[PDB]
Amino acid sequence: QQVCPNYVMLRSSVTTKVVRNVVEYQIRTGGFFSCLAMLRPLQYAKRERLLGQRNLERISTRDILQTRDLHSLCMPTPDAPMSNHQASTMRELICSYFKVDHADGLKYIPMDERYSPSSLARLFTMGMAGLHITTEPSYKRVPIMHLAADLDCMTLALPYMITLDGDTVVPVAPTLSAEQLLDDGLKGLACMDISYGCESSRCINELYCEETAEAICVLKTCLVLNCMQFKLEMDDLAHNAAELDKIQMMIPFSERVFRMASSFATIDAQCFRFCVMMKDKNLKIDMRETTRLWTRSASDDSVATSSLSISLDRGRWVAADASDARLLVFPIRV
Amino acid sequence: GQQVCPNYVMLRSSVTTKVVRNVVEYQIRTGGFFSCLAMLRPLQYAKRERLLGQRNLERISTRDILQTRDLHSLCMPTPDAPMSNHQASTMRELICSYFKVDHADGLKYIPMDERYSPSSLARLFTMGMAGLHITTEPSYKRVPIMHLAADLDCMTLALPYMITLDGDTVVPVAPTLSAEQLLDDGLKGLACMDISYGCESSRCINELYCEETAEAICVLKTCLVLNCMQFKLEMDDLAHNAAELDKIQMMIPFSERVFRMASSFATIDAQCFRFCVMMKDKNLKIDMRETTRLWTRSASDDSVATSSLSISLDRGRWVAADASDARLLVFPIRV
Ligand SMILES: C[C@H](CCC(=O)NCC(=O)O)[C@H]1CC[C@H]2[C@@H]3[C@H](O)C[C@@H]4C[C@H](O)CC[C@]4(C)[C@H]3C[C@H](O)[C@]12C
Ligand SMILES: C[C@H](CCC(=O)NCC(=O)O)[C@H]1CC[C@H]2[C@@H]3[C@H](O)C[C@@H]4C[C@H](O)CC[C@]4(C)[C@H]3C[C@H](O)[C@]12C
Ligand SMILES: C[C@H](CCC(=O)NCC(=O)O)[C@H]1CC[C@H]2[C@@H]3[C@H](O)C[C@@H]4C[C@H](O)CC[C@]4(C)[C@H]3C[C@H](O)[C@]12C
Ligand SMILES: C[C@H](CCC(=O)NCC(=O)O)[C@H]1CC[C@H]2[C@@H]3[C@H](O)C[C@@H]4C[C@H](O)CC[C@]4(C)[C@H]3C[C@H](O)[C@]12C
Repeated sequence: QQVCPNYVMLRSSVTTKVVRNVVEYQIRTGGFFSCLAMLRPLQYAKRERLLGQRNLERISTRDILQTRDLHSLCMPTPDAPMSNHQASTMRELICSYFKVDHADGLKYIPMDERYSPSSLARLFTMGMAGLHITTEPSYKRVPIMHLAADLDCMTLALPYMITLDGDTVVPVAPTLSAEQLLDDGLKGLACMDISYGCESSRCINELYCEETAEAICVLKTCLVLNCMQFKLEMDDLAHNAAELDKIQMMIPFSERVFRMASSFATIDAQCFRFCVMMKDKNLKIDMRETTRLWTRSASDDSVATSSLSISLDRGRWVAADASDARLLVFPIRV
Repeated sequence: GQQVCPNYVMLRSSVTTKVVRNVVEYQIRTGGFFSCLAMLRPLQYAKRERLLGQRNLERISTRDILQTRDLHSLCMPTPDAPMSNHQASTMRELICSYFKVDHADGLKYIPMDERYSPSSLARLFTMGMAGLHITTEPSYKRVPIMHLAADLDCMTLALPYMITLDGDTVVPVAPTLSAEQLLDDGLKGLACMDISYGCESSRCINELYCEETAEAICVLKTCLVLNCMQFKLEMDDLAHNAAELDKIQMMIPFSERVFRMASSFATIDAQCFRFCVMMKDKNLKIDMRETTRLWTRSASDDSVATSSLSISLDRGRWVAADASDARLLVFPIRV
């Protein structure tokens, strides 16, 4: 069974199975783990770089042109949620990294100023791996970022926000939203850090350098973009009876959505409050009830996060009150 | 464990004899060999070293001990280990061309002696393809990462071999020249070599040829040729090295390893071809001391008759066989 087929992150494939008169739900969320694998760019493109330029040509000529086809082309996706945040600065960021001009930079972000954040993230991630998806359906070779080769030995990644405790960098809880990091000239990304690991621990800002500075910022942006794509599909799924009613009584799907939102719970305030609530209800909530938690999570009043002191322990992001642990975030695979 | 050839790169080994049920069992480790062939996948060769900062090199350089293992890490000429003089002139100007570095300190890789360590050279060029330039001073400098090195980093198996034309059709041909004789004539003899990479998906390295990737193809082939030369140089020296050979003289398990090692270059080097052929004839049950007598005959065209041997490529394996018998089976190299 297909769940959310016209969606980049929420595209799923569930398989109901009856064994010994006990039902078992096995969920597959390939689009999500495909988009998070952008955190290791060389691995994201390691198989596609050998398919050849032919790959793109076949997708473009097909008349159906579904969202999965348009995502592979790093193009705006009709029939799927899109955004407008800092589209002006997003387009000139394409033109800066790829050294391409304005006229056909509009072909990624049109005059509508609407783009698919994950389709944008795919474009920039492939560029860091050395492949530039062009306006025409072609692969063009661009310089491979050193940072992308540095990080390709890592298997675990943990983004989080930081602040100063007096000459010491300490984790701070997400107060802004991920979208609000794309403005002010992307200068809000300096307060984000991804801790890569091999399970040895290496923070991405520890590797900061004049040579690697550009690669650091793009990689952070792609994570922010994948977070926006996630919010946009989570927001749209709520107002989508067609798909939500299909998974309405699949409680196993709540752990997956929680697992997914957990990825951004350290950098997005809405995903922070959303995951907190579901840990309170012990993650045993039917899908339809889950999205009311997603919809309340949009209000600063929904959970009391001010009294929550967070600490970083053994590659896990702990958010906990003195009484008990409220939320454990685990590093995302690849 | 017990150390074998500790002042060598490709042949550095560590053996541990263990007696179980009053039966002795030998466990052999040849780290230097599999470290040098891992250069066939450059990004993987440097995937762990790129995280260590330049301070690493300084710690090894400041040491006055200056052993061969230390000097290999510095991509420097190695005293106390065999070195070569073949096309040293063109090897140095190839350093200066790829790294855009000048002549004066290009001599510091290949001195006025014109002696160099082929594996130290292979390490220098392999690290460059992974984006890191080992400098004359102990420092890591960032150089453009070769696209080809990223292309090949999904592959797990590699099989070098020599090629020829069958009338508009590329066919495998047996090694008639030595690997060294592929570094001369401006390195134009490498156009007859091909490496079939695979994921066991099969991709020949010349299928990926392009103006953008042309340099990367040639450097990767050269490093394989260089690692083969390093192997010959240590194999030649081991024969006249009683100190080490007598320690492992009766270790028949060591014969499979040397055969497994020489098999890697048996497809592009004529000497390694005849050497591996011989040991397959004696069913690979040869004591180490006798093995290196076979290695010494292998240097002569007359030792085995290879002219009647038609070679073919079967499911990613290099078959050399005629009549009704498989004379040599070469398997793809891991990583
Ligand atoms: C954490 C502090 C700011 C003080 C603070 O805690 N405010 C949080 C807040 O903005 O609310 C910031 C400001 C200057 C930053 C550095 C500079 O921008 C330079 C450089 C930029 C790099 O993107 C990440 C490393 C770092 C050293 C940055 C680390 C860190 O990002 C710093 C040292
Ligand atoms: C932070 C990185 C890298 C900076 C650098 O080269 N190192 C400086 C250092 O190490 O001191 C830069 C590279 C190109 C920049 C972008 C481009 O110039 C285009 C555009 C320019 C605007 O003034 C600010 C937004 C932004 C998207 C820029 C954001 C950000 O400013 C980028 C993505
Ligand atoms: C095998 C044939 C030559 C016929 C032959 O067998 N003569 C051997 C001989 O020279 O004695 C050569 C000539 C043209 C070569 C190609 C061109 O030089 C272009 C290009 C050059 C690259 O170095 C390796 C790949 C290849 C496609 C080459 C593959 C292969 O190297 C070819 C197709
Ligand atoms: C074959 C490759 C790549 C050629 C290329 O850019 N593509 C051409 C194409 O695709 O037609 C070149 C790049 C630099 C060359 C070397 C440098 O020029 C230095 C030096 C120059 C000598 O004339 C011949 C030996 C060699 C080592 C050269 C061997 C070989 O000639 C190299 C290693």
